[PDB]
Amino acid sequence: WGNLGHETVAYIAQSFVASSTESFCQNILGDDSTSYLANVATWADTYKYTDAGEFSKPYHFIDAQDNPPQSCGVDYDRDCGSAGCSISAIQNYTNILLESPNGSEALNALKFVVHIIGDIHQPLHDENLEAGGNGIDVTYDGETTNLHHIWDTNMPEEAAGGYSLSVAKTYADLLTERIKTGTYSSKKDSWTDGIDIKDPVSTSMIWAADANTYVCSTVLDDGLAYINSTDLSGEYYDKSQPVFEELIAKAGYRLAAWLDLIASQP
Ligand SMILES: *[C@@H]1O[C@H](CO)[C@@H](O)[C@H](O)[C@H]1NC(C)=O
Ligand SMILES: [Zn+2]
Ligand SMILES: [Zn+2]
Ligand SMILES: [Zn+2]
Repeated sequence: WGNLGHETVAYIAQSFVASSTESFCQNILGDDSTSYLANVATWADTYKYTDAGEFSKPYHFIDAQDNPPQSCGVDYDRDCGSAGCSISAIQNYTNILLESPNGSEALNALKFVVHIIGDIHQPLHDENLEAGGNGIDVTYDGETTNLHHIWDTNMPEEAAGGYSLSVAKTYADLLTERIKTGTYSSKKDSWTDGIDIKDPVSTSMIWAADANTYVCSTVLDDGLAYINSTDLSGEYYDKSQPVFEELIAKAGYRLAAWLDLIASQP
């Protein structure tokens, strides 16, 4: 996701964590604001463009070697790769926070976890096709961009009505209410099924697999002919909105559950 997506995921999670989890995080981050997670939720996207953080670029995705829209699926060993991936990063950074939450590596670990749980839920961060769709040029609202970009940024920013922290907060609030009492409030009871703080690979793969099914059902189900030739800010946006909204909600909720586990220090 772009910044708005990551901040919305972070604010959602802030709404569901226990108060000891909040303190646990605020202490690591040195931030006692009511935006403590949101404020660090984009950091990994900065860090990967620095010389020192270049090595972390692959941690944003798992390039699923599947065949969408006909066939979707993710496999850790097949798809992660030689330089690591979202899944291996969640394992490594989760275990740092389980082993040394007060150590020097915990600050970046937590920043990573907040960001990457977000990324795992962007379906094109779980998809190899044309560099996760970065190679698929498309027209969005009369302007040229790419398919990955409109999922990261154009479409969420349109649905949220902007891109500022306060817009992310308002968006998070809307989605959090969907989880509590609205359209997600039944389904959400099963969004943490299979979660296991002692198996970060398996837990994060479930989330990645889940998000990846939407490559076939939604991202690409019209076919590349349509996608390459149609302005995607029309009916494509309308079809995609419920899906990216639910995924951002799942990301927030799952992030909170995972942070509550880490803070509980098993
Ligand atoms: C769509 O465009 C992508 C490149 O951006 C290309 O690889 C693909 O072959 C195109 N497919 C069709 C059906 O136009
Ligand atoms: Zn992202
Ligand atoms: Zn992206
Ligand atoms: Zn990212």
